[PDB]
Amino acid sequence: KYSIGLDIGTNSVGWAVITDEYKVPSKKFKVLGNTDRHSIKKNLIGALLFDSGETAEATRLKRTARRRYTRRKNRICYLQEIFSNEMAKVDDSFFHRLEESFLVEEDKKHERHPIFGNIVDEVAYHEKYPTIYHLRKKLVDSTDKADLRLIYLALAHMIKFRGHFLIEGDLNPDNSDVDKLFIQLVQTYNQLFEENPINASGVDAKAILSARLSKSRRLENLIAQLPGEKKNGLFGNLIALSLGLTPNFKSNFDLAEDAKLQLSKDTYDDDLDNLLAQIGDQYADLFLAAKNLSDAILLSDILRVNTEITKAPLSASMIKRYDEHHQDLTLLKALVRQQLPEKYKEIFFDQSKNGYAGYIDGGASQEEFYKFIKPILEKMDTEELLVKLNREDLLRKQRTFDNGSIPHQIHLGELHAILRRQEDFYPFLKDNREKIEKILTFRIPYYVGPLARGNSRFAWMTRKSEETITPWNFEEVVDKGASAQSFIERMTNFDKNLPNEKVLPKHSLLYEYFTVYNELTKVKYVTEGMRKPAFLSGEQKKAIVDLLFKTNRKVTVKQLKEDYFKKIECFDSVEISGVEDRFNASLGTYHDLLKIIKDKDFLDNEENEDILEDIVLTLTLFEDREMIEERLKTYAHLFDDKVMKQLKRRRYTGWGRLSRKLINGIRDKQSGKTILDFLKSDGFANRNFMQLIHDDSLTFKEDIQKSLHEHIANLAGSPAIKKGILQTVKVVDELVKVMGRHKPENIVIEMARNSRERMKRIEEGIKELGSQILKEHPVENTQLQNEKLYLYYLQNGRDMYVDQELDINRLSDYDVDAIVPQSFLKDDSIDNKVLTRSDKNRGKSDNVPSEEVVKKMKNYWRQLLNAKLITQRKFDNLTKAERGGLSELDKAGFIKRQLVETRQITKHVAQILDSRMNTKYDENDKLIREVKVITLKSKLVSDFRKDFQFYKVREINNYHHAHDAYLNAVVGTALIKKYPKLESEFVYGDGKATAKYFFYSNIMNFFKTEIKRPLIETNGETGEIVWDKGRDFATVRKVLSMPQVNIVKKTEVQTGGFSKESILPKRNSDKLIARKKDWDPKKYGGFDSPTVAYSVLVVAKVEKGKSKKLKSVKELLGITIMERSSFEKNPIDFLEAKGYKEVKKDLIIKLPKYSLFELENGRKRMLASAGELQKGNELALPSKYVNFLYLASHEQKQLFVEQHKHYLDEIIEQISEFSKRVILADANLDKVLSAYNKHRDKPIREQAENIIHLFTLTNLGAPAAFKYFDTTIDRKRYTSTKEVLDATLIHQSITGLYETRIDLSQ
RNA sequence: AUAACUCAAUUUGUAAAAAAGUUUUAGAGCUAGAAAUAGCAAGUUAAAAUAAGGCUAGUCCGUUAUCAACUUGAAAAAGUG
DNA sequence: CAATACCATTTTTTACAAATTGAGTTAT
DNA sequence: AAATGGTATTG
Ligand SMILES: [Mg+2]
Ligand SMILES: [Mg+2]
Ligand SMILES: [Mg+2]
Ligand SMILES: [Mg+2]
Ligand SMILES: [Mg+2]
Ligand SMILES: [Mg+2]
Ligand SMILES: [Mg+2]
Ligand SMILES: [Mg+2]
Repeated sequence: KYSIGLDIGTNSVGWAVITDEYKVPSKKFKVLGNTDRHSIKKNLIGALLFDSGETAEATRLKRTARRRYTRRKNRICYLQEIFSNEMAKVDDSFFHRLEESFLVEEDKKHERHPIFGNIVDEVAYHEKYPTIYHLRKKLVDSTDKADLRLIYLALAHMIKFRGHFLIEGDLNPDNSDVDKLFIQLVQTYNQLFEENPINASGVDAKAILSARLSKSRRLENLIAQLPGEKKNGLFGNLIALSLGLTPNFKSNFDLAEDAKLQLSKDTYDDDLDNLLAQIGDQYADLFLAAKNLSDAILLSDILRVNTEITKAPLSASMIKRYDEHHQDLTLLKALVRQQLPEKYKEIFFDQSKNGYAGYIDGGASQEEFYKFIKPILEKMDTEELLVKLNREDLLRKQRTFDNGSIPHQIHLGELHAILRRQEDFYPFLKDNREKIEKILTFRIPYYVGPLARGNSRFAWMTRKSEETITPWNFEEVVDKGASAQSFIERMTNFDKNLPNEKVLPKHSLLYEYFTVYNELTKVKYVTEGMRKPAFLSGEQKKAIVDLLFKTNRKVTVKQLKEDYFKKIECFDSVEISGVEDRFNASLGTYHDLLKIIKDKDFLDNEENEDILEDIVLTLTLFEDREMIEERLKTYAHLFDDKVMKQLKRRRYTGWGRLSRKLINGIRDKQSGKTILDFLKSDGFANRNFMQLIHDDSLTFKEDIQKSLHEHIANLAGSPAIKKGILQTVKVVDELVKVMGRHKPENIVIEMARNSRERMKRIEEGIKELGSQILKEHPVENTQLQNEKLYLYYLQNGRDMYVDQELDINRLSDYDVDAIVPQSFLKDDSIDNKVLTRSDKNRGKSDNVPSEEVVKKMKNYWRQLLNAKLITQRKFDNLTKAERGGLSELDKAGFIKRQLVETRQITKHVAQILDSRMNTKYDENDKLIREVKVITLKSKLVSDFRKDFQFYKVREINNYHHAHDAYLNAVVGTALIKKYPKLESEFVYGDGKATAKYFFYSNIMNFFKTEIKRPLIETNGETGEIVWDKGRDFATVRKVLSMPQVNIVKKTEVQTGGFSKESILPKRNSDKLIARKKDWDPKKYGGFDSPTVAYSVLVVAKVEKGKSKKLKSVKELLGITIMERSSFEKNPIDFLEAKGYKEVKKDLIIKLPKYSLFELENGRKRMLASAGELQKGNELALPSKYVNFLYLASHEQKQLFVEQHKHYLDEIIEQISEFSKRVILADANLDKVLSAYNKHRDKPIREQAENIIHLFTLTNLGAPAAFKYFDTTIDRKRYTSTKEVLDATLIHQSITGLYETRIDLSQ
């Protein structure tokens, strides 16, 4: 009887029900409630609308940040508990004053000066120590006994802001010997190159290298002090290495292979090992010198002070910042006095200007302040202040955005210094030095997670003992090993074939043997003599493995031929059938280990298999080297200490697909052979793992054969689309219920298809490329949003097809070409797009860029690939012409993929639907598919609309969502009716190329009468009518023109953050929300703008006047998210606390956002809040006006446009009727009318597009601004909810077919 | 359509960390002059909170998912035209 | 009252697993 | 990254 059409989107699910003749039924539905209507007729077409589903990301960030805050607090508490007793003797209430420092004097228990308790001592303190860093340095360097409170302040300041943990081990600053070290590097280099020596030259290496410029700049200056020495040269590269940069050494050493070294990267020792093996170890001392120079210079950006003077170079550098700020401030003030005293007031007094006053007291940033005074500085006569400005070193504060560079090791250094200094005077500091250091030091390992005790959904850590966990007892109380193990294993896949078995490490030796053999097994070969291509035998395979795979990292086909087939079988020439260029599989771990253990015979020994598998397992499972070592301790007797040291560092990540038991555990009953045995040797049939697993003769297969919401949430994809999936399932259920619990014949489903990342991509790709184009043409992140500019930079300001430069001022003349033409592949991304001055230079139009273009441009594309400026996909598409380009079969494939859905998520949807609809099995125990789920791509219905002029304009209303579903149902049912053999492609469940091409390219022709075709379209085998050109189109037009369509906005309780996060200053307003229980916002300030979880109808009585008369009230109260739980626990008490009395509890109506209300003339409003409403109506514009608008915005149709210009006036008339009846924004409507009146002279096209603009005035939901032409219309908002309180509440089903209407008269 | 491998791009989810920002308080402003109001002097730092808070009391948890109305359920969801 | 203009926490690092897309080899 | 509901201020 009926089929269902569905359109699944991120914010919408369109739905429709059709009959055998493509009609949508109209049914009478019962209306519940206290209203007049007992029923309403509804057409069975509509669309569900809903706010986007959100990722769990923001929540994760908030949660983790929370944990950070509490843990920092705990650090401070530990510190205070250590200091407690000895502080009690010095100061009774010090810590108390510290914790109540936020309180106003009126609220304080103790006196207002935190540190010392009186004015004189406090002022004295601040006079002696203007910044905390002054106190830090003094406490580090001095020898005098210090006040315990000052000591605490220093220690606490270092602990509260400890710095990062990105560098392992410890640092011990030594800026002292940079000159001697640089001279030493130059020395050893000159030794190694006796022929040509570099002159030390009195080059102030210290100044240039520790200067506050970027690494690269300092390099340039350094080699600028060097004659005949280029930055790309050997020594230049070495200097770059010492600077913490990543240089490449291959061009210096004639190496074909890349040799890039970065001292910070953990692979440095090994990369350098390989380089030295390639070039000779007489170059080792050179790199040693580079490293030695690197250590003394490592933290030059941070320290800025000679390490001789102090043991606190950081705090000293901060003190420097302070002093320079001071001096330059005195100077600047003096200057402005002398030369521009008129602007002095704006600079040093006005907080709102971005001056120095706005800088210090206002919310102006260092950048904004700098930008403010740049012109002031340069216009005056000041020359050095600009230098400081360009250095970003003008008037610096100590607490800045760029202090994230600071590693915890330096704060640790100062901490330890202070501790050593004052432990001489305070014994408890001596006894507790290690604890305190460990407070700053300790960090919960990421592989351990939250230190929970059975109440954290997120935690996995296991306890070695039942103590409360502290930083000092962590190793003893927490089972770190089992915790890391859990960290990885709670996420890792189990073998699907053997669900109880863990998957092997990807770099497992066994797994790679399995992969290499699984690949080798299907390799065939032919020679001149033999009569057919032959498999490799067991013997031959072991030969190839032992000789090639166990000697060469990768094994090429050429190596197979020459090194095996030629050398061992005396074949001068041979053909290979199973492998391409080189074997994909490789025994990489075998060679890694071989480099480490140095004992091939140990590896080849079968008895060491378990041990090796355990070692690789340990290497994969853990990455904490300290634990890896402990894991390997058993095998310490097997190899030397150096070998163990090397084995620690070898680390693997990733897990395979299969288990050890599958590969080498299960044995075939008849054979007694494992899978791997069959891969090694299977005689005549060289059977695959796939074959092995499905072979009825073998016993492997049989040995193996041993909630909707959860299911949807478990799928892979955006949560936004998952929301749509759940919604569409529920819609289907309700539709089936509507149709008397009869299942549909068919269900047709369709599914819908920055700047910082771009700037990063370009910066890296260019730096790697070595291009100056960023320096020549500076960009900003928001400029790259332009496609042509982004491309331009991705191609290094070059033509992609022609090997010539492009112009940044001529992009409008240039073309964006699709690499594989749009007709075949609907790809709009950068992976398929290219900037060239003209697309003709691509070559042919019907294909991949031509062979000439490939030949001429290939290497450039290689460079772009290596700089990551183009991906591999893009490259391989660019270069396809040297593989014959696009084959006709590929063309056909692209065409059928244009209309046949391959997306996995949609297949999941189709499967969910199919499994819900078909639940019965026949007498043969096979599924009875009563309902056919059909999946269509958007192109079918889009093309159908264009061809037969069923035009779509999204902005008019939300009806198009439903219309698309209707057309989906129609077109789908028609398609399967006409071509039942196509069931395999479009329906869920279980020469020629040109033919396929034409076929799929012309599949939708049966709808047309002339392209000639009969008026009636029927299916040959059954003769059943599929289409009737004489009436079915008319029916479609009737359906699309149907005025009433069930568009339902999903009512939703608002969730998430309580309010805006901003912490506002104190203000006299009841809107201000306390940040803490005792913190009155009139005194302390706080939060603002809370989010309404849901409104609530209250009818009750409230006091009025001094005498507290009981007046009667009916009103909407917004229950905020923060208030929610309290309101649910006991609503009566909550409402009574709000000031309501005699609350009629039974009349309480929960009103979530988007609640629907009908009023006077069909006029509707949706609940936006407790104090604002949204538009609740859909403007049903006649199809003539929609089609006319489509044609006018974008020859017979042109003359149709010119013939029907009166349609504009009729459309605006429609809009006006609508607005006056429903929108009620007279002023805005008058501005619309006026604006249209002024622009009647303008071209019809423009006027039409701008008429399209006019519809947001009439659109459903939140009011929004729009421009008619140059006239901007501000939104008319609905700032009151009074009328709704006497309106009619409409409770809607998911389809909106069932309604309960409540006349809110009470 | 499925399975393993290779190369790459992407998406989702989790953990451990860092630097700012903000808000109050503390950094005795000063001479004049009744008084606003002038003139100058100043400014870089710190403490504390950073979802209100919760019981399960852990160096744990608090912003995702899910939600018509009536009847039933704890809850999912069911039962109703 | 309701017309109106302004506002909205930001940024960084490390470690990890799973899908999926889509170009290839081999198979059910 | 909008955009759209809160807020103070004005009209
Ligand atoms: Mg659609
Ligand atoms: Mg807290
Ligand atoms: Mg600050
Ligand atoms: Mg290959
Ligand atoms: Mg590992
Ligand atoms: Mg939610
Ligand atoms: Mg701060
Ligand atoms: Mg509803």
